[PDB]
Amino acid sequence: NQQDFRTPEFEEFNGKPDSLFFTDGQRRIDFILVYEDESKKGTNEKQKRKRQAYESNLICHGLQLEATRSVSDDKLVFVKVHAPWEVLCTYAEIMHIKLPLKFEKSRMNDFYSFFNPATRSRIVYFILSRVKYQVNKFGINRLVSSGIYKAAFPLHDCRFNYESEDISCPSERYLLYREWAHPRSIYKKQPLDLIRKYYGEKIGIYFAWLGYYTQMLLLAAVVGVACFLYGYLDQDNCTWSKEVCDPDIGGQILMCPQCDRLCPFWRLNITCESSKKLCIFDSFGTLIFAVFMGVWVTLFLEFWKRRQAELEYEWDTVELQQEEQARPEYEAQCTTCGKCIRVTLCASAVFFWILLIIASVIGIIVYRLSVFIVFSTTLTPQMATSITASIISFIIIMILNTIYEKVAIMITNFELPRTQTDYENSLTMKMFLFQFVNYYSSCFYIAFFKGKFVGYPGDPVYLYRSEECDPGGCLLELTTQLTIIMGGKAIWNNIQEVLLPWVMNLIGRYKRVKITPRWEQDYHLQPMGKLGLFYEYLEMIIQFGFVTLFVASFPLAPLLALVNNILEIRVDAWKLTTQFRRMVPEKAQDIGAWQPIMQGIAILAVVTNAMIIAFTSDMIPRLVYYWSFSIPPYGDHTYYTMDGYINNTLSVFNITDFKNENPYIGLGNYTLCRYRDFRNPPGHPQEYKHNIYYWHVIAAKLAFIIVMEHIIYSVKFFISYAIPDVSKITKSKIKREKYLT
Amino acid sequence: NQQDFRTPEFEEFNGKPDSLFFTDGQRRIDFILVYEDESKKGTNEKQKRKRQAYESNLICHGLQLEATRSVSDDKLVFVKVHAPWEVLCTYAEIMHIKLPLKFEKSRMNDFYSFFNPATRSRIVYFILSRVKYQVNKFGINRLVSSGIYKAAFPLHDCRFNYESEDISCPSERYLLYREWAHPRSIYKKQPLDLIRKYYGEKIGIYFAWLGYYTQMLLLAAVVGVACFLYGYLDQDNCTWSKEVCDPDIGGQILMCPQCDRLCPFWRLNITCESSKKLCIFDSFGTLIFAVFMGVWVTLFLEFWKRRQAELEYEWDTVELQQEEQARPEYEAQCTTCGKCIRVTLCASAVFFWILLIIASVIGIIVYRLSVFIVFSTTLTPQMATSITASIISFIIIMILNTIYEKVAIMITNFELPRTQTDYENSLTMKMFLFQFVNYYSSCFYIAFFKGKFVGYPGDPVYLYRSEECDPGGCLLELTTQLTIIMGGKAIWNNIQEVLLPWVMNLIGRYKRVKITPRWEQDYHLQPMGKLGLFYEYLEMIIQFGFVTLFVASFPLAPLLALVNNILEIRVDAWKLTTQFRRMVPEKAQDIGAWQPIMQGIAILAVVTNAMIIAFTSDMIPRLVYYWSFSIPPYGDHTYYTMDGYINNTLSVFNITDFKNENPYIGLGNYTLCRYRDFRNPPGHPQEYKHNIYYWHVIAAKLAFIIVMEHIIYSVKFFISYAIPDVSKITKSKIKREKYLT
Ligand SMILES: CCCCCCCCCC(=O)OC[C@@H](COP(=O)(O)OCC[N+](C)(C)C)OC(=O)CCCCCCCCC
Ligand SMILES: CCCCCCCCCC(=O)OC[C@@H](COP(=O)(O)OCC[N+](C)(C)C)OC(=O)CCCCCCCCC
Ligand SMILES: [Ca+2]
Ligand SMILES: [Ca+2]
Ligand SMILES: [Ca+2]
Ligand SMILES: [Ca+2]
Ligand SMILES: [Ca+2]
Ligand SMILES: [Ca+2]
Repeated sequence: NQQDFRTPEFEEFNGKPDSLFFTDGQRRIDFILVYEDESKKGTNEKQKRKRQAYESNLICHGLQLEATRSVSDDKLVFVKVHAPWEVLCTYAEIMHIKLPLKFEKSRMNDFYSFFNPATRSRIVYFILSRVKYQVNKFGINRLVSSGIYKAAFPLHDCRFNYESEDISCPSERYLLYREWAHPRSIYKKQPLDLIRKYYGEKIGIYFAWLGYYTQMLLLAAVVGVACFLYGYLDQDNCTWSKEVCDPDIGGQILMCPQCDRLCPFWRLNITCESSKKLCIFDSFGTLIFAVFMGVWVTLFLEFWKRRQAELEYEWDTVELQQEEQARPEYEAQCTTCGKCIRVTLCASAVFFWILLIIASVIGIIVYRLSVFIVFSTTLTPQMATSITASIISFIIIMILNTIYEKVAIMITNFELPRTQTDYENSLTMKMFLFQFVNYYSSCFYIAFFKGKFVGYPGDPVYLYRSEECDPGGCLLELTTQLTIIMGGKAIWNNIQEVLLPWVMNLIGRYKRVKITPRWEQDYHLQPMGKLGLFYEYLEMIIQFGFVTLFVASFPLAPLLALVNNILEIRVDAWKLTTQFRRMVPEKAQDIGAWQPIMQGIAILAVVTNAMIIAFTSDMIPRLVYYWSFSIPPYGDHTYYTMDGYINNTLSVFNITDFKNENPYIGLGNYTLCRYRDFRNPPGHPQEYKHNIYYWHVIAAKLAFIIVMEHIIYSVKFFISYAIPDVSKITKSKIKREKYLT
Repeated sequence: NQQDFRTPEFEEFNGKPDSLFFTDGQRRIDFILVYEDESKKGTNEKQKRKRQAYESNLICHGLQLEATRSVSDDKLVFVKVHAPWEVLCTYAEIMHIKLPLKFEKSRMNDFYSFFNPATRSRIVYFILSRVKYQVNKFGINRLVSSGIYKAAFPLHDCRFNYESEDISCPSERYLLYREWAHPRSIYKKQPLDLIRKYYGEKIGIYFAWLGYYTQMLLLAAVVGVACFLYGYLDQDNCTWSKEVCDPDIGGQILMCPQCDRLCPFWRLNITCESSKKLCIFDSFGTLIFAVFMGVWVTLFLEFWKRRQAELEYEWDTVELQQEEQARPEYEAQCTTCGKCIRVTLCASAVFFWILLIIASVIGIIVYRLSVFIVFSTTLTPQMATSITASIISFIIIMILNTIYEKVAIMITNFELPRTQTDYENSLTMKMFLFQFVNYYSSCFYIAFFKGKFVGYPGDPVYLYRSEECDPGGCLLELTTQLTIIMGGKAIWNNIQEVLLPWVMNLIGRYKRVKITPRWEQDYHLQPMGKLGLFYEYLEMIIQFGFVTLFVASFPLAPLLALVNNILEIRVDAWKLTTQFRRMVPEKAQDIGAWQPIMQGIAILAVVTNAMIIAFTSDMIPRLVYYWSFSIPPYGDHTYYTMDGYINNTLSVFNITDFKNENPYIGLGNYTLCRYRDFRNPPGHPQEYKHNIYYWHVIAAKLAFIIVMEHIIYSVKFFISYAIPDVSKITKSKIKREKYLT
């Protein structure tokens, strides 16, 4: 309970380059602790006065220790930590570690190299986190947080590129870099048993979920490519876009300008080329695919629950939850009624920053309104404006993402969560709320609030002059924004994931921190951090959002995400194998709070896809025209047909601007221009009021939302009721375990 | 393992009228078995050849037995079953019965009259169901099913009216009849600990759920009486019903007749009186109350989850689930692939009977259409028709209810569920599906499909001549139908619950099956059955439906259900205390499949209330008139006002019937009559087509459904997220148990 004997068989050794064992070769290295002492203001001795109080207690609890001085830094001392078999047995009786039995699997010790190095490192981390050093001081994480211990980590097995010098050691890192974690192995399956055996259940459940997500994205992408190619093969039979591109019809439709000054009266032919690709993006193929994706997200979640029950059997992820260690920052600071008011102030700060990113979207709006004029002066101006605004908004999103990463850490540190699980849950909800709003607010704007409230040419909506949409619809602008944000997020995040740990290791080598042992090799690496795969999970969840919430705009979002996921498995595996220091293995039975987040996104996606097809697509006005306004009482044709749709949908405007400016008489010499709204013609008794066709179309839009939402929610309820959550073979395996034991 | 010694210390005793102990007075009666043998075709001896094979094994497993002949029937033999302390201890070590500890509560035996008579009867029923008699024959339920044993039951404590003759015995039935189960005690609280102590966890959880449901119905009824009285106090300020009742305005509106022959052109004044009470039933009070009830059902379900976690602590309902005994009818009959096709045939028969009750509703439609003419010949005819049709449809519902009780038993017996829990789950889903459709199909018809598809006077919808609705709306017809069905179901079911076990006991006394002991007194009672409180639960769930799905029609459904529940607690408790034989206590941690059923009804109720307010109420056309058609572009008034609504909503019809009959020229000499639809006037370019006001109103109806559904579902999601499922004091009690143990 005191500091008398430390660091036994302390000697400097450098003879073996690749040895996971001690200098004697009897016992292996379960952990490495790293400190320095030899080089003010009374801080040094005081840490020496505390650090030894830890280490001696480690041998009073049974652990074997042995240090060597570092060969590069004379201050750095590497302490190898090993657990004897008796200490392993008692601290594996405390935590019910499930071992093979004669492979039947049961509690604290079973009948049968017995303990893998992964579960050995888990045992020694439990021991390292429990032992008291001292007021009451709890564990090792407080020492590493307080600058006492520089680094504590388990060792990797070998070099990832070269086979280990030991003949008895299985080169787990090398064989996991050859058959995984390498772009040479992009086609091969994932050795999920091997990656959990090397890494742990958190890493194994992330890569199992990522491989399953990629497999289901392959199905969604095949059906989406089928629907997109159905639109591409019916591209030549679209009546409305051919009528747009015809100069005898679509050329004559002279449109009103959108902004007040320095915007010309434009003919509809400049829409024409975009209109062609627009016929692929709101056809019946994207509607059928939106209904299919409403079914597919439920198949995804139900078969993930089945795969997760399969892994809860196969991997023994359901372990008894020991009482969790409190975080050191909580117990250092140590009423509850005031902590509640601190939490409310924290929530108000979070909603302040959410409203800041809303103001950033308002700034993007004002940018588009200012830059459309100068793009019309200096590939139509609105399409060029939309592509460059997508580029600029993606850059602003990536800039504000890092700033919220930092301030989300600060915001979650200001409130004090006692446990790491409560910390991660609060950070998960807060960080996802910002990433949701930050990544999808521009897309939700272009979908639901862009062009909807503009009014007619006389009396437009002034905030100044909210953005008017294209005659085809803002679906093409949404598709371009989605493609830019999704593909650029994939490319930029993969480039950052490749470079940033690699660049940090490179600058460490250049700061010079020839033959060298395993602990120095692993110490010159990047640590993952207390978060872990948080961000990894976050990224994919964002991608899931982009796949599901916005799938009615373009059906190639599963294909884009599938290409990204096929790259992402390898880039995550490569960085975790080579560039990162080895994490202690943990145990996780699910992906965490991300699964409630995904079920919430699945519920929201039905509403969002119905509102996309109704409001930002132009499928419902086309459908209503064909079925109701080409018949005799409202139209001239005898049978249902789609010709004359563009001439009979756009509304005429005589140049009568209200005197509450009158810009059109300066911008042109024309007297009548057509705009995209369904208001009455001039000279009506109710001129420029909403007409019978508008109210018919908006009733069909709302009836479509109602019918599609209720039908899809009922089909999702029936599919979730029909598919059992646990698989039949997994029930049989659990029943066979209960039968034998 | 064989039949050698049976029925020890067998003697006829009649000296003690009220003795729960044996003739010696040492040991108590845990069970009573009842058989008869002494009075063909070889059946008698064969049952004698089997019955003894049971009883001897009972003493080979340790139970003590003692029979007396009955004093009334010389054939009847009553066998008293007692468990010794050692047998109680071993079979309470098999099933982890939780006893007080020094009241801390833990497993198989604890430190401390020790076993209550309830848990003693539960132990002896476990023993009675496990012991083999014999091919393999399992337990006692097979003997009672096969006519071997006439009756097996635990004894009640005393007479319910009179205190027990024993001085040591607590008169549990009498004290539970004095402070509960008696209309004298209608105001008092429920002794929930005492009723679980006497009866078991299934009965205690039903009465805890019923008392909690009554308490929450008190809150819902107070707010509903507030909203109804707000409508009753604003009854004199309704502009539209006053305009209906005014003979200068509402008298002049001469309406078209509904059916083809023998129905007169009627003025709107005959609606007038109904219109007054109609102003209480679609006001803003019922709208505010519908939003409040969408919140209240979620508060109900969340606080039931909190009360249920409170009872899972306080009552020890979470016991280890022993492997359930298979049902005797399954194991008697004993491939699985053919059993699947039997299940599909069973499902097809169920949907055949559901479509039969749909045809019964179609017959009710044809009845109304036939009887409105003769009610117009022989209190307007449509209101008299609606009240008598509610009476006749309620009688037909009560007639078809019993028929489906019988055929649902037959349908669930045709498929073969192996376990009683799977049997009850399948019967719960099938029986609720029929009770749902049977009780609410007439109400859903009057709400959503009555008067909606009728067409204009020219070209009406012929099936013949689907029913036309009233100018105020079919909400008053729905309110009358709901009040009749709900109040009559309450009154009739309470009268049946009072009489039917009481009448069966009375006819048993009259068939004569003076001083008599406890086992004969309890044998001359009605057994509850293998179902138990199934039907009780069913009834209340139906009531819940009537409270929540249809709450927008009338706000006094919580008050009607609250009066019914205050009566229902006492009538259920009274019949279970006095008229029914004592059930063995069981263990239930929740109400069962009824809680998924209630969550489904809660989800459906939001949709149903939104569609009631939009479609079968007339609030949205009134609101659209006030906000949009009394302004200058569509109306004459300068400010928003509701006068002229009745004259400007109903549509004119010149008598131009299509020649595809022309009944109106025979039924009257009038040339123009007004009907309830929003079609264009005659002489229009689009005459009798739907107009701008119709499409405006239907767009507001669908936008109201969308806004109300999404707002209420979001508020319900936020309330379910904010309210934690387990209570804070209950977390503290569970943590204190984990702290002490
Ligand atoms: C909760 C997750 C997603 C929420 C997104 C909300 C969507 C809001 C968009 C919206 O309602 O737009 C208002 C109009 C749209 O009619 P449009 O004809 O698109 O407006 C004119 C556009 N044009 C001049 C270019 C021809 O539509 C109406 O006037 C009918 C109002 C019904 C909207 C209710 C939806 C959600 C309420 C919670
Ligand atoms: C799932 C649980 C409950 C389901 C109940 C479904 C409700 C069906 C009722 C319905 O849609 O009615 C059709 C019309 C109603 O317009 P009204 O103006 O009431 O019809 C004329 C009536 N009048 C002659 C006396 C003036 O409305 C329309 O034409 C718009 C159609 C939108 C209906 C979609 C709702 C549910 C779809 C799954
Ligand atoms: Ca990435
Ligand atoms: Ca990643
Ligand atoms: Ca499921
Ligand atoms: Ca009743
Ligand atoms: Ca009842
Ligand atoms: Ca909750």
